[PDB]
Amino acid sequence: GASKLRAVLEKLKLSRDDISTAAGMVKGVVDHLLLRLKCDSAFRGVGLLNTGSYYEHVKISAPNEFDVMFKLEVPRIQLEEYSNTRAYYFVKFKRNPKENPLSQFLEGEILSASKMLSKFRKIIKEEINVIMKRKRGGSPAVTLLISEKISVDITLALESKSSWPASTQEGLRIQNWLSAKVRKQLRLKPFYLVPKQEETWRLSFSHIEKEILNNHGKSKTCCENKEEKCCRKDCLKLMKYLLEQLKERFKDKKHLDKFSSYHVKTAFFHVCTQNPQDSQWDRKDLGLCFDNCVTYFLQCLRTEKLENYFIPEFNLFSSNLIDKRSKEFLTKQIEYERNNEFPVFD
Ligand SMILES: Cc1ccc(-c2cc(C(=O)O)c3cn(Cc4ccccc4)nc3c2)c(Cl)c1
Ligand SMILES: [Zn+2]
Repeated sequence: GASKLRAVLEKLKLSRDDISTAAGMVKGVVDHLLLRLKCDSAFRGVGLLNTGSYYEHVKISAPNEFDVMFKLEVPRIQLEEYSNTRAYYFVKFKRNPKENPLSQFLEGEILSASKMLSKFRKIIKEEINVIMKRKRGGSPAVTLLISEKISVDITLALESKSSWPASTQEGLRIQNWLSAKVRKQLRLKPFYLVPKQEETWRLSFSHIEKEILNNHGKSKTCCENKEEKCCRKDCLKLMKYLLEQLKERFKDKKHLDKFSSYHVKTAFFHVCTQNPQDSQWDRKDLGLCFDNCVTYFLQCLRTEKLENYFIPEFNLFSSNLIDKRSKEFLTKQIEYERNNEFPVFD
């Protein structure tokens, strides 16, 4: 019922909580890079962005993939919304102390992402002497390979400590779950701008995940004792692992390339909004809770609808982001695993 799932989670526990020297290796590369970066005229205000710190992941199946975020404090920033995309913006400056650190990447009044990534990647490429990966880039920006296994996706982010853009006004619908006072508190935190043709930056709220995952119940005491243990975290882990295993089962094909743990996180958090009560997430009901996550995500692929959790009008499952053929393929593959007691969980 929930027995196979529990054992999958027991297997996953014996690799994470099991002495992973991987994170400590990643930390050493990042510390060395930040020191070099802070000596540059444009990157003197650089710093590690805590998304769980150095050990921020994507791959829950294999510790062979880490995702790190660097932040740059960009003050008195003016944002121009590109083509009413709601998520993509141009970065312009108020121009008070004109000769500012990032004035070297300006193309008129607009701040260039490719030219900022150019210097960033160049400084990292020479600081390596750990192997770099030219491959594609863009987003995730720099991709390093520690030894022969560990892969680290470094993303540079513009930090704005001002009110969140108007596109987010109806996003973060946590009022009936985490409360209206928590939503207000989270919305006082900064927002980030990441690169990815035009020199546009998308809004990133990745730092908010940790805030919510570590304090995820309607009850303030959720998972702090015996009678209040919920399966929300276990459902997220199983949803991530499902996509990761499906992405392995078809790694010789192009169909599941556009899908990430991000699509899985977003849909999981929309299930959280839909099911705000801790009783809708009981440990005993792990099987049905996971099914709700699986069902919601299938209804997402089928309708080509998965709204950005912070930007309701930005659709992560639009035809311009992922095609019908890739959505209809993953729909069949999940429906298969669901109708066979999940074979990837063997
Ligand atoms: C309640 C809640 C909070 C945050 C997110 C979220 C939001 C974003 C974003 O960009 O907006 C995310 C982007 N990554 C991938 C990533 C993360 C760190 C470093 C590199 C790459 N993971 C995210 C999670 C979601 Cl979906 C829900
Ligand atoms: Zn809980």
